[PDB]
Amino acid sequence: HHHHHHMVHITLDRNTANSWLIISKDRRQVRMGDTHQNVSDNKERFSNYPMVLGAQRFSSGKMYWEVDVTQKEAWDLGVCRDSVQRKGQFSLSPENGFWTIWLWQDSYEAGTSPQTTLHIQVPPCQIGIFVDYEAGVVSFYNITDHGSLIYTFSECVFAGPLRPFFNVGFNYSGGNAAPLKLCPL
Ligand SMILES: COC1CN(S(=O)(=O)N2CCCC2)C1
Repeated sequence: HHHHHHMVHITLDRNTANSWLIISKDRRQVRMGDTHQNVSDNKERFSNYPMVLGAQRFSSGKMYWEVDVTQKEAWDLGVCRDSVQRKGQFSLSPENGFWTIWLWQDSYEAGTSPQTTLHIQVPPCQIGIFVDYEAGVVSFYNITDHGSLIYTFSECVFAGPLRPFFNVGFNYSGGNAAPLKLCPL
């Protein structure tokens, strides 16, 4: 692709994080902690899942960023409305305000309703995410495979400001402790 020039510097918003997440000092990395991380509760925190938002809000334009997923077994990545549900159980779908892909149990899927199988020959170590607000597009790229397209959501109905969205996944297996990292420009 040729979207690299729309690169934006994303940082994570501590206040939105599930209470078990550990965000690095530079706000560029997140991982699952062993326990509650000793923060107060608030209405912004995702309660049921190991999720966190970027601080940046987008309402126009073209935006691109990259995320490192090296050695993880499970994660969700994409964008979401600023007003997504934070508490209780919910599915990742455009109806609920999410435009995401994920890895789970050795397969990749797009967060449509129902979910869509992805065809990836080279397991990615870094994912590129492109948002065109005006066009209603969210696209995902395999940086490990020379930028090959993974998935395009088109005809998106954002219906609000967008925020970068992250889920580090649970670590029941002991194989999913590695962080998500925002990669440098
Ligand atoms: C980073 O590794 C730690 C192992 N655990 S956990 O994922 O099994 N789990 C999630 C909530 C209860 C314990 C996090």
